[PDB]
Amino acid sequence: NQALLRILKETEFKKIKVLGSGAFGTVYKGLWIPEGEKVKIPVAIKELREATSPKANKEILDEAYVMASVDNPHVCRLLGICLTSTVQLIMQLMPFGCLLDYVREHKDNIGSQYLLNWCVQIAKGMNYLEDRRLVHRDLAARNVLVKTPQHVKITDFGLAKLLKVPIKWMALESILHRIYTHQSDVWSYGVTVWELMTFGSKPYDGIPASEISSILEKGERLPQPPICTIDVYMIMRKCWMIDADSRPKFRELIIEFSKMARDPQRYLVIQGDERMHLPSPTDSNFYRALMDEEDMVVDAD
Amino acid sequence: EAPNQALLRILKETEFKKIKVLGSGAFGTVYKGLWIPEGEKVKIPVAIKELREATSPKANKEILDEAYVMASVDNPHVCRLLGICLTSTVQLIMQLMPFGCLLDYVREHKDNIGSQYLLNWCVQIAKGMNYLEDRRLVHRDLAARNVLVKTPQHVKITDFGLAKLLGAEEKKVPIKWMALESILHRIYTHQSDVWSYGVTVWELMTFGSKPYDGIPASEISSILEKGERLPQPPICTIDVYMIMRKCWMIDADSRPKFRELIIEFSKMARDPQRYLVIQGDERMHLPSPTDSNFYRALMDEEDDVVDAD
Ligand SMILES: CN1CCN(c2ccc(Nc3ncc4nc(Nc5ccccc5)n(C5CCCCC5)c4n3)cc2)CC1
Ligand SMILES: CN1CCN(c2ccc(Nc3ncc4nc(Nc5ccccc5)n(C5CCCCC5)c4n3)cc2)CC1
Repeated sequence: NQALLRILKETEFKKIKVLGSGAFGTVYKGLWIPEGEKVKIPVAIKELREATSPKANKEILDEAYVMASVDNPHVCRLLGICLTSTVQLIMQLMPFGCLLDYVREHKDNIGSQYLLNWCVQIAKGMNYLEDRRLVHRDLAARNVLVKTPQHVKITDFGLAKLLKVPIKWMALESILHRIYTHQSDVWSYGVTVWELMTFGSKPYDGIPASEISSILEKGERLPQPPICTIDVYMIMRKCWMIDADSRPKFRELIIEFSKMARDPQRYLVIQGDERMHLPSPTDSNFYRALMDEEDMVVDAD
Repeated sequence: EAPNQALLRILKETEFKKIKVLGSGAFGTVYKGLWIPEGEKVKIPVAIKELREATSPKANKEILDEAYVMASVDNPHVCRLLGICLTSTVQLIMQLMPFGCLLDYVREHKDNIGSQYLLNWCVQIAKGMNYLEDRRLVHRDLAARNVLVKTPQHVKITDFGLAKLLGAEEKKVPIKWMALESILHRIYTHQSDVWSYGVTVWELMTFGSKPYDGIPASEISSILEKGERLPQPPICTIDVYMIMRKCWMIDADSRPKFRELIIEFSKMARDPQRYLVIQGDERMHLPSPTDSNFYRALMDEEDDVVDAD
């Protein structure tokens, strides 16, 4: 459905500051000016890194439409595109920024309930892509966005297809043969979950990328996170099985994490966890009106 | 109820900072403000209205019960009160709308506004008021100034319950928007809200013309008593003007009910050209599906519009 993607002229928006960057490109906080209107509306703009092996414009657009069609509460939807000399992608700007940064910032101060819920939400997002026969190919903590602390969405879907390689998040078959599948995504999902539990620790730190395929073949895997019970780590371990069909399906993951969300304290052992706050209804209603109006969580009991 | 307790957020002064004044009103002064959630680095833009001291005042608990009622409203076309800070000055916190009030917008865009927009705005405002009437609530101050634009396609009534909470001295009062019974005896009812709706529709059709310009506020009851009314706008057909005329009938029960208005204005929207005459109207048309989709994603994720047959 083309109605979903809006092509924009350069004049109708401006980049005002840099938010970050990736292997893919640079991201800017931008302002959209509706023509004939006096408002400026904040957006996030990614200007694509320039185009080694440039693809036909029609191909870019077809990929954009698919990108534009994503309709789930936990997957970011591509809103607009401006293509000139350069390709620029427009999406909603999220004040909280990315999940990897958010966990680092609140490093030991995050409650077990938030963490398990995030795992559920990402899995729900991934499940949606699988239903649609779509492979993200680059799931990572940096590519999850915080709409509100209680709501997160996967971003950057389609980009990897659109254009270094993230070896440390990759499935062994993908590293070896460039094979990408939902199951490979499952592998990345496990790594992403490992990032959350360790509060944004870098995976395989101190081990170079070239060594990584070799460590994996040996049977080495990321270590059990300090807050994680065996019940959680095992799911991660399963995600990293060599035989891909052996790895869990995204649907199963939603259930396991949801069950855990019901009794977070049993699953995650975090210092001061009792002290930590999981969001009140009054607080939740305030958050929704201000930031998160859209349709969309598991609580202890 | 518990549900009520949840809807209104008690705010500390530490929680928010006022940054800029968006305007001033009889009720108070309005600022674009930033909310900082505890333990967070983000600042969230919000609208804070800081209340002018009430005509003879009420206890905070009294203030609070009324605030719970305001936080209570849950309709697409009525602004809901998100939060309150009562520590010193009374401050009301609500969602910030970039487009601003509808009255300024029509004034700004008078050359560029289509029939489809105008009729739809009437449907939406009537819908919101009908919702308040169902809740057994009287706004008491309807005016174009008190309607906010979420997006050009979507509008919301604001400032509900302020009049009652604030009061007014007998000795700033929206006389020209008021029903005669309200002016003379200070009777306020849904039927009086209906009269205001008539004036608000007038404000829109004339594109922000002041009502009764050149007539003193003091003279207003008399001119009305004589059967004087606001003139028919050039754009408006007789069928529209008559509806406005019904709204200003002296007998309250004779006046239209909001549900009736919703239906009638809704019918009109289906054939917009028939009911209003605007030069270049075919150029001025509702946003296409692509623009509509974009707009909603950026600004309007909540919750229709009636389009031509
Ligand atoms: C020192 N900090 C740095 C982080 N920061 C911040 C960063 C991002 C946001 N919000 C936001 N919103 C939407 C985004 N969409 C993409 N990504 C993206 C991908 C494809 C198309 C459009 C955007 N991003 C990226 C996510 C990775 C890190 C850079 C911003 C986005 N980021 C709010 C605050 C505030 C200052
Ligand atoms: C020279 N002008 C200055 C004004 N301006 C502007 C002002 C407000 C907004 N948006 C916005 N949003 C929420 C509002 N909530 C109340 N009012 C309000 C009342 C009670 C509780 C909370 C808000 N307002 C009033 C609407 C009438 C004029 C003063 C701002 C609001 N207005 C957008 C643009 C554009 C440039």
